[PDB]
Amino acid sequence: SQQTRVLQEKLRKLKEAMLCMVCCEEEINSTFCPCGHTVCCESCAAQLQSCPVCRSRVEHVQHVYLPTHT
Amino acid sequence: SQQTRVLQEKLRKLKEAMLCMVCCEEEINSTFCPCGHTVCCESCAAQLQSCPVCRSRVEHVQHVYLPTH
Ligand SMILES: CC(=O)Nc1ccc(Nc2ccccc2)cc1
Ligand SMILES: [Zn+2]
Ligand SMILES: [Zn+2]
Ligand SMILES: [Zn+2]
Ligand SMILES: [Zn+2]
Repeated sequence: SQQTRVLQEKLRKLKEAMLCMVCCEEEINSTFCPCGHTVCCESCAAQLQSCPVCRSRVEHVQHVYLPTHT
Repeated sequence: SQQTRVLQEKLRKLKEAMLCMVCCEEEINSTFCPCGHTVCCESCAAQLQSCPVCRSRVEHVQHVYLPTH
C-alpha cells in the first residue's frame, strides 16, 4: 500500500544517516575528540586535522562500537 | 499489507537499537573510553564504573553527536 512506501522511505533515510559524511559508503564508526562529532568512517576520519562539522582541532579519533553496526 | 507489518517491525528494531541498553528510555549519546562501547544515554553512563558490554574500566565518558539524533 501507500503506507508500505512511507515506511520504506523512513527506513532508507535512517540507514543513510548512519553512513560516513565524506565517502557516503561506509558506516560511521569514529568520533573526533574532544568535540564529539561522530560522522565519519575510520578511513575518512584518519587524515582530518579539524572537525568537518564544527572546525574544532581533532586531538585524536576514538573508535565507536554501536549496536546498529551491520 | 503483510509487508507494511514487516517494515513496521524493522523500523521498530532499528529505533530500539538506538536506545540506551540500561534504561531503555533515552537515546544512546555516550561512549565509554577507552573501550569504545557506545550503548548508553548520558545518565546511565555517568553511573557505571565498568563497561556493561566488556567490563573494562571506564576512564571517562565521551559525548557523541550523531546524525541520527
Ligand atoms: C558476547 C559477550 O560476552 N559480550 C558481548 C561482546 C560484544 C558485543 N558487541 C557489541 C555490543 C554493543 C554494541 C556493539 C557491539 C556484545 C556483547
Ligand atoms: Zn568515509
Ligand atoms: Zn566537531
Ligand atoms: Zn539510560
Ligand atoms: Zn566496553
